Amino acid sequence: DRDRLFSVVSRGVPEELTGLLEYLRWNSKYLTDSAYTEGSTGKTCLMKAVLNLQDGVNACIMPLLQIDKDSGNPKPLVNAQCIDEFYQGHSALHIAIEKRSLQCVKLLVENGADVHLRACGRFFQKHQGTCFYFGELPLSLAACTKQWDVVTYLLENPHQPASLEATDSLGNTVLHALVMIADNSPENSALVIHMYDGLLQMGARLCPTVQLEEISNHQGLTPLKLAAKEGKIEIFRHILQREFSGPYQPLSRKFTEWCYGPVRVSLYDLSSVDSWEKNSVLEIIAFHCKSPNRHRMVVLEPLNKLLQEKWDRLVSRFFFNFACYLVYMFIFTVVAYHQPFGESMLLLGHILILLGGIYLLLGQLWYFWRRRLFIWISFMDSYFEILFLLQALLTVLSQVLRFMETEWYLPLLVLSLVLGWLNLLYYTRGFQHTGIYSVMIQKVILRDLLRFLLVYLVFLFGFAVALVSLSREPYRSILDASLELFKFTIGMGELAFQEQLRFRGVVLLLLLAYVLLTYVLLLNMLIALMSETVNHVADNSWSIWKLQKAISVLEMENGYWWCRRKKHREGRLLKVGTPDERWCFRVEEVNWAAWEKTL
Amino acid sequence: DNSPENSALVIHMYDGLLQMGARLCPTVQLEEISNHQGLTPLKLAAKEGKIEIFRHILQREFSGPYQPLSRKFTEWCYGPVRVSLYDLSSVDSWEKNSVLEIIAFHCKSPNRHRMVVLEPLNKLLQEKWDRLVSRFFFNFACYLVYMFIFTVVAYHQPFGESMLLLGHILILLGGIYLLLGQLWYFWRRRLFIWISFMDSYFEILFLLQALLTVLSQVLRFMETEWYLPLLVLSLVLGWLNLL
Amino acid sequence: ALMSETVNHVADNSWSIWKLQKAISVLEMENGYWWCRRKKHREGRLLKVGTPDERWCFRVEEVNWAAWEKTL
Repeated sequence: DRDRLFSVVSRGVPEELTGLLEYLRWNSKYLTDSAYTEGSTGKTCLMKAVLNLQDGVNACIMPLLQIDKDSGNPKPLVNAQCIDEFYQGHSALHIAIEKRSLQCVKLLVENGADVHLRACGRFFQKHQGTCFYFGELPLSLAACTKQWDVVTYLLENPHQPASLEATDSLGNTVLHALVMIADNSPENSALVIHMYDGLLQMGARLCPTVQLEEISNHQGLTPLKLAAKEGKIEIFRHILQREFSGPYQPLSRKFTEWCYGPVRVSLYDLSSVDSWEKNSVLEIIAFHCKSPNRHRMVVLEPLNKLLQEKWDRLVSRFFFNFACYLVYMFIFTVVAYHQPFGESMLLLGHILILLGGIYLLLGQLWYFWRRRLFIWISFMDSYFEILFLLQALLTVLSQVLRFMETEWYLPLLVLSLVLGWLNLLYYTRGFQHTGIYSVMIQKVILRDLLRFLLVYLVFLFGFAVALVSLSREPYRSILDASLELFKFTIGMGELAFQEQLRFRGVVLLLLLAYVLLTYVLLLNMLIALMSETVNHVADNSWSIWKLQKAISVLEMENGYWWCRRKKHREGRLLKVGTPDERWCFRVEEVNWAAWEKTL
Repeated sequence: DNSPENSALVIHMYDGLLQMGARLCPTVQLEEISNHQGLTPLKLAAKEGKIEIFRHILQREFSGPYQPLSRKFTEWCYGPVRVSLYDLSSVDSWEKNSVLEIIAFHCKSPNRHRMVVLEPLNKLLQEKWDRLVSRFFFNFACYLVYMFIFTVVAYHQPFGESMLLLGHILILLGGIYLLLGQLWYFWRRRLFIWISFMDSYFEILFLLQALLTVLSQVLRFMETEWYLPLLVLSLVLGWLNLL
Repeated sequence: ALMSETVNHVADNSWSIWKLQKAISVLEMENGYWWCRRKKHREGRLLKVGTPDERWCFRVEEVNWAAWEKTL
């Protein structure tokens, strides 16, 4: 194929004469087919042809169409040679629509355009390494690049339109591609929101029969659910409360229906309601989402009021469970303290403790079984919960060791007791503003104190071994020396025993060194703790508290395992008018800017 | 100087002078002439701590006839992602006195920490770290097991006699190895310690520990009673230096 | 005194200092162990690449949406 190697110029008579002289290499395409693969050039000839990149305007006079007409082979597919040359999953249509050139795609579609390009590869990341994820569809890439003209042409092609509900190998549609290219940068957010609304309007105008937002990918997520999971805020917020006026009103989600004054009622349509449907947006944000800004995703407007209503409805059961746990712990403390008519009371108390431990263990096991994905990904977000399980286990274990008539049951019983008293703090997540500062501590303390305590224990054990080495030839065992070093920070074991084999001075110097290391570690503790406090109390704490409340209300809404899984009642506001009847939720908000804008 | 007016003046004059030199004398590269200290203008900017001119020289791009004078190359862009082909004279490779070590060691500016996070140096250092993290963790594990052996020997010090003597031999060998390594490091970086060694004071601590260890064994080979304080001081210094 | 230089220290200085320490460490260990002499100083990053001047370079892929909102 000498034509491709000799097509360095834009266009001219050399291409025409080469094509006329070749004519399917004179009915023998052996060398033409050999050069059509990789090695001869390494890239497809169309790719090199389409980026002539003229300064004035990209021409359409290059021979790409008459060479295609001449190449009447059973494979007229406009793809990359050998299907993958460092560009797996790339075709001529993608590069053609990349250049923002209307002429090339306009003249190419009438040929074997072969839309729905489900190509092989899927290597490196997503589909290709240096290829950003755009959906592996022509119209998806066209929409992702903010090119209205090519999208419009593809959606109403004269020969065959490209279906808007098309899907790739991953299962995404074009909307999902926009969702995953919806990074929170203001320019990208504006681009994606504009393209999303425009594409919804185009789909309504062309194919109103099928709802575009109800198509789920292979993971089973709608674009709203996808935005919730991926942690995108701008596009998720827009989709949650998008309003349209005129013929596009049914496509809208909220409904500013009534306004008797500065207060106006918005009728937010919600597909995030739990109701009798699973995989709701609320649990997606609560459990499946892993973005660092997910705490802000439950305080926008409709979700905030929704969670407030759910909390106000379930606070009765929350306090009832808190009281039951408190009385159970009181009974457990009494039984542990009074453990050697009275014998009957002691035995019934032991039976009640065993029953409570079994109940908590079974509840924690059911919770873990129902949330296997959350623990599989990361269980550190709700570590308190696992603590409950541990406590329950120990309690049961204690009773087991009690039923074996052994002497070792008491440490297990006491460890349960102290773990349960520690876990009673779990119920501070509710109440009031008093929890605001008590919910953000567990996300930085557990990260800092762990490493700093590891370092402190390493230093303490080293110093203890050193003191044992001095005292060998008064710090007899390693445990005793470690205990002494732990006491030195506050209570000391100092004033060395006179003549300590002429090594009193080095021992005193080592003790002073340990004191300085402990003190400087404490100062580092304070500095590290205070470092992430100034930029944490603006709005993050309230968002974290709301997220914890949402997780708690979602967990308790499922009902106690003893009560099976109730019936999932309380469809909020049920059906309401606006021929589409969908459930909504009414929120009254006061704003005086309406009257200063809408005269 | 990093003042915005002076930075703009110097960058404009620098690009204009490069263009004039290319137009008049393209035979010889202007940026390859080194002063008596042996520093190119890029290396000079790295050492003196200037950021604006150094950043500009590191990633200056030109279009047209001045394209060869440019350093980066925005060559390909398949979408929002574009690939920049940063030319680098800061590569260690087989050449000495690279820009990386100039910023790391010879530079003394208070803002030098910002000079390794611009764009090309940041990714370059990330790649080097990802390549050398294997050896870093291997050395960390070797040091940890050496300190475990040292702690065991110190604690159990009065088949067992053979274990104790081989442990003492291993401790002496490790102390000698660390001492020699620290001496080699100091010899290779005599200028850094001559100017200021307080930037990497941890390193000198290692030397001290090693020295004490060897000293302890020396006092052990003299059959004296004073070796134990030196051995214990080494031990605690090594446990501190594990940080 | 300890808290005085903490408020104006955690914006970007800490990350720069950490990167500087990592750079110093990787430069030091790249020379190789003295027992292994000074190795051979391998790993020329990306080696030679086109653009009659052939010079070694390093490729970095960066994402920016401002290009399409500026370069139509």
